[PDB]
Amino acid sequence: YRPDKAETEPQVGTAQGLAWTPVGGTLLTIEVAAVPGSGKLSLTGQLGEVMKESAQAALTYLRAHTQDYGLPEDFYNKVDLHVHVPDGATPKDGPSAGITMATAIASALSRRPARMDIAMTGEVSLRGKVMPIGGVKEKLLAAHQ
Amino acid sequence: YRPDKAETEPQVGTAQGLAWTPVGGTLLTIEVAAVPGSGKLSLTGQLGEVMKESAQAALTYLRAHTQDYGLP
Repeated sequence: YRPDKAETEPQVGTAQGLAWTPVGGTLLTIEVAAVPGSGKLSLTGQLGEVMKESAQAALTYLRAHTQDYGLPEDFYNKVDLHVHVPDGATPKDGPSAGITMATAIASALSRRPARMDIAMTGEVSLRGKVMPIGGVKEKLLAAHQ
Repeated sequence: YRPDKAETEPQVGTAQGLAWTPVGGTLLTIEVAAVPGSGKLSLTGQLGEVMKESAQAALTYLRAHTQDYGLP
C-alpha cells in the first residue's frame, strides 16, 4: 500500500469509500462507469437493489442540481451508468455510503477529478438530505485507520 | 431522536405518514423528487403499484386542482 491512503492523486469517478465488511470497517472504494447510451443504470458486481435506488437518489439530486453542477441538461436518459463496489452486496444496513456513489458519479459526470483523503459515508435522500449513519464508529475507524 | 420528531420543522416534498407494521406502526416520510422532464412515474422504495395508483389519483386530483394550489 501507499502509506496515508491519500497518495492517490485526485480521480475522476473514484473516491475512497468508507464501508463495512463483516471483517469490519474498510475502504470499499467506489468504481463507476458513465458512458453515453440510454441513460441506463447498471450495478456491476452483485450490487443490490438498495444500492440501485441509492444511485437513483444520487441521480435525481444531480437532476435537481444540473446547471448547479454544470451537467448536461439530459444525462439520465442518454448516458449509461455502471457502478461497482468490491464487496458484492452490502450485508449491512443498505450501502450506508450513498453519497459515495453520488460523489463518484459527480466526478465522473463533471469530467473533473474529485479529491482524495475523502473520509466520507452516508445516505442521500431523494429529498436531498444526508441521512444519519447507524454505526458511525467503524466507518470513521475505516477513515482514521 | 431530537426533543420531538413531530416537532421537526416543516418539510418540502414529503410528509409524516402513518403505518402499522405488526410489530408496530411508524412515521412514513414518503419522499418525492420532483425531477424535471415530461412526466415519468419514477417510483421506488420497493413500491407496490397500488400506492402508484394512489399517487396517480393524487396526481389527477392535482390536475383537477392546479389552480387550487397554483400549479402550472
